[PDB]
Amino acid sequence: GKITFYEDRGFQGRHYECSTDHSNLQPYFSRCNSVRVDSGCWMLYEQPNFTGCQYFLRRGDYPDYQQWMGFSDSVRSCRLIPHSSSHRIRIYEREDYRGQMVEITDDCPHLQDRFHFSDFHSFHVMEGYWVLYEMPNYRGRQYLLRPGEYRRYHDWGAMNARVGSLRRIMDFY
Repeated sequence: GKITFYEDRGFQGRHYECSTDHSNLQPYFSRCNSVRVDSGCWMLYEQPNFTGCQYFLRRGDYPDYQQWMGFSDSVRSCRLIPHSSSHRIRIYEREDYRGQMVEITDDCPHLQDRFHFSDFHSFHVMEGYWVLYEMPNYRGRQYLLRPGEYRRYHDWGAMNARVGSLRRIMDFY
């Protein structure tokens, strides 16, 4: 997989070509205003060691940080997300998996409208990587969900319990 980050918008300035996970990109550029995803699915992180804001990037050219819904021009770590052949997630109503629950294998642009209940506080990712969004239609803050368990919002890096949409990381093309 390959990605290149540029310090200036419109693919200008100092840049860095990258093919792997990086817990700290500060040594190669101090800001990111544009990116070129040649191949792969990447999760950009605002701070080192995969913390702060998260941004999902699929192959394409991103002229401005706003094209990847960035809150700023900060990108300090990154993950090359693995290809998954299937996707399955269990959504619980209460934290710690308590309460009502639904199971899904498709994308959900609007969670609280689609199911028989509208409080979602814990997740159990069975297969695949997903992007949880704060607002319907894949808008707002983003949180990478990898296979595994998330009992409270604190587990998926969220500073808050807001969720409105969900999508399977798959591929752009």
